[PDB]
Amino acid sequence: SPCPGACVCYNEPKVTTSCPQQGLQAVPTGIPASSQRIFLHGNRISHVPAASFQSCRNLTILWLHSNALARIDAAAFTGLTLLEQLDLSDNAQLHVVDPTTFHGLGHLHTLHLDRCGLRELGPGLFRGLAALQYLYLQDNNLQALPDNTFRDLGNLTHLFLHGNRIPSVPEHAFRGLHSLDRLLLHQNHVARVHPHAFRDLGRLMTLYLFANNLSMLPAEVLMPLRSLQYLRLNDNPWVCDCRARPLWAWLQKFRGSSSEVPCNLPQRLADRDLKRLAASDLEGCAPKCC
Ligand SMILES: *[C@@H]1O[C@H](CO)[C@@H](O)[C@H](O)[C@H]1NC(C)=O
Ligand SMILES: *[C@@H]1O[C@H](CO)[C@@H](O)[C@H](O)[C@H]1NC(C)=O
Ligand SMILES: *[C@@H]1O[C@H](CO)[C@@H](O)[C@H](O)[C@H]1NC(C)=O
Ligand SMILES: [Cl-]
Repeated sequence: SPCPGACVCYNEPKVTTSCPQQGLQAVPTGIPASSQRIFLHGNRISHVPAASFQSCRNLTILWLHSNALARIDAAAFTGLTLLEQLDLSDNAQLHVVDPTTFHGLGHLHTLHLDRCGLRELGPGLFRGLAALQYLYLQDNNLQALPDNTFRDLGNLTHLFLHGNRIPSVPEHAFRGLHSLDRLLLHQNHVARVHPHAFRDLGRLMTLYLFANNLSMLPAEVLMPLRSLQYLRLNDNPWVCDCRARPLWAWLQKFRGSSSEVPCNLPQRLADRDLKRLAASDLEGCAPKCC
């Protein structure tokens, strides 16, 4: 078992093939089949062809971040049934992941897809990832959150979606995420949230929605959040008239930690906080009650 190229090969704590920041233009040939950790980060790999690591049956960790990934083959990860961590982040020119790329990775615990320029989450992309706990999708180019996108992710605790261009939250965007603990949707273009979009998020404790385009929010959308303890809503154009009364009422009973809910309109209440207003301030109009 010769160590490929200028890689560093060692056995403890796990059999590791480390070849970082060597300017590699492709996955090196001859990676030992006993590899449990493969570090190919910081190079210049542009493609990941099919069965690139099929001999590493015991592969549990694979890092490909900070490369030049422009295309990943659909069968790139064939035979990696024991893969627990996959890192593809900091490849801002990836743009699109084939929807079959992650199939069969039933032991995957964490998946780093942040800063990959992702344009869309095609159907079936996260199918079958029943073990996944951490999913990093922030700092991409996402323009929609299709329904059932995380339907099989019953063990997901952390979903990072901030830093995209998501325009709204449909009803089934977060179906199945029963174990979800942290959900980060800030720094997007979220303008509306379906009243039942957070139906399965009864175990959620942190919800970040600041820096969006929310002008109102029906109190129904927060009602399923029985476990919530941190809520961010600042940097949104809140309308503080009759339409904000339900959100106002829910916030009066919230025992957790919440950010400012700054009023954008009317100018009389400019940058006042909704939770600190009186009910008499929320009368008249400036749909719904109007
Ligand atoms: C994976 O590990 C098992 C037991 O640790 C070993 O028998 C097997 O040969 C390994 N697979 C390789 C080296 O491809
Ligand atoms: C999901 O989590 C539960 C409890 O943490 C665990 O028993 C189960 O095996 C996990 N799912 C998978 C596919 O490992
Ligand atoms: C917010 O939504 C309004 C429509 O209600 C639209 O005119 C405006 O351009 C949006 N702003 C951003 C930053 O998305
Ligand atoms: Cl590690």
